[PDB]
Amino acid sequence: SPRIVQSNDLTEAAYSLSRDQKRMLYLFVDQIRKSDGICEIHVAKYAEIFGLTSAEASKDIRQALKSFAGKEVVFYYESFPWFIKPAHSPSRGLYSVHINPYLIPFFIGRFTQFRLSETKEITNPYAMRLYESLCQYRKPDGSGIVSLKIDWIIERYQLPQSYQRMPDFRRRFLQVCVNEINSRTPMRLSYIEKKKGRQTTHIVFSFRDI
DNA sequence: CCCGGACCTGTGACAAATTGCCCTCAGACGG
DNA sequence: GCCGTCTGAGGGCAATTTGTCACAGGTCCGG
Ligand SMILES: [Mg+2]
Ligand SMILES: [Mg+2]
Ligand SMILES: [Mg+2]
Repeated sequence: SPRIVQSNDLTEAAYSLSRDQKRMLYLFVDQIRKSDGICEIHVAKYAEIFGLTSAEASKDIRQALKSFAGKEVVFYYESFPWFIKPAHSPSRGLYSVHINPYLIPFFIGRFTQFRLSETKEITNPYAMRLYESLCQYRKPDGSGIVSLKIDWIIERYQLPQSYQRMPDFRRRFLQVCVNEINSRTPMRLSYIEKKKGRQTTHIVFSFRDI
């Protein structure tokens, strides 16, 4: 199945994308890498890849596509837009998109890689952002360990403002995404909290391969 | 002493958003 | 050349998930 690879600069970039948008982003990165920035997505291919009907596939592409407008990417800083021209459909079931050519060197560079089947059942986009970052530290055999800072998680992933209250951080982001990964990917994940005084400052993730 | 106050935790409520589903009907193709 | 079938571009839904905040209940500090 398709092997996604990406610069660590992208894994650790600041952005806010939906699941549907991240799914499309994986194929653009695949298309570009197998080579101006103009990519294409076929409705019938997307539906087969992610096990959707053609109808719901069409709905997912169209709304994702119109929600890219105004979205920006930050590399730690420097900010760029994803698209420099609106999308358009020359043929029925076919969309043409114009990716910002200045993003190309950030896609292909110190790199991250995973097969698309590892993530295609994840639902929560924050859970995607997390499985990508853990992969950045994975070993050939399949294990790894990493300490991520809470302020850095909140910015890079662009968690919503109320998750600056730690019990909400735990309840609606950390626990759910650890469960999805354990339930929807071939990885088995655990964690522990690092504290300093009364404040919890980092999260230490351990994982192995099933 | 014990207070009011500034931290921290977890849970119950509700609002806002997203999920996979359902229905309609016209376009492109081929037999 | 007409029509039958597969597509996909639209319109919606109720059931769940995600985002937000009041309130109960722990600690330590300092005047
Ligand atoms: Mg959808
Ligand atoms: Mg009680
Ligand atoms: Mg009290």
